[PDB]
Amino acid sequence: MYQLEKEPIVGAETFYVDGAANRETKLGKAGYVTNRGRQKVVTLTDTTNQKTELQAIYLALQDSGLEVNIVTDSQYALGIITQWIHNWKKRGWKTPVKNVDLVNQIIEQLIKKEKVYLAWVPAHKGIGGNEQVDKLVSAGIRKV
Ligand SMILES: N[C@@H](Cc1ccc(O)c(-c2c(O)c(O)c3c(c2O)C(=O)c2c(cc(O)c(C(=O)O)c2C(=O)O)C3=O)c1)C(=O)O
Ligand SMILES: [Mn+2]
Ligand SMILES: [Mn+2]
Ligand SMILES: [Zn+2]
Ligand SMILES: [Zn+2]
Repeated sequence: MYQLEKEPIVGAETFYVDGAANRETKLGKAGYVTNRGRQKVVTLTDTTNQKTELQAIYLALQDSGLEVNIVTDSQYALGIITQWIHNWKKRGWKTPVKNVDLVNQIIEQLIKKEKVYLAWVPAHKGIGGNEQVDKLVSAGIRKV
């Protein structure tokens, strides 16, 4: 009964989200930079790569208005969220055993929104949005 936008909401502020974790220490960071000049980065413990990407999306929804554009490089986070929206109650749908709690608070947050655009872009270089948030969350977590 909720449906993500097929194209970016024109006018809405865009959040370039990212996360990174290190597998030896389970330390990591999640955060965002936006096209209206606001950024946030938080440090986490006992986390994974997949967890930190979801965490980034969560702060995006946390800190944005009713219409938000979110660009992620995590096809996992996009898929697991999108699969939850689409299988909106099925007597034939088992729920994922991974990150169940995190994916559930995101859903809660996103049900509150009026319009969300969520899109995947591959990790890439340049001086664009995904590139700034990459190195912000990669700081002290991985070499890039
Ligand atoms: N582009 C710069 C920095 C750089 C270098 C080298 C790099 O590898 C990256 C780099 C990132 O900065 C990322 O943020 C991510 C990835 C990166 O590779 C992923 O690869 C990835 C990610 C999320 C996922 O969800 C999946 C998934 O869901 O399957 C995968 C995936 O690999 O499958 C993800 O977020 C970034 C350079 O060229 O040095
Ligand atoms: Mn990423
Ligand atoms: Mn990245
Ligand atoms: Zn509106
Ligand atoms: Zn870019």
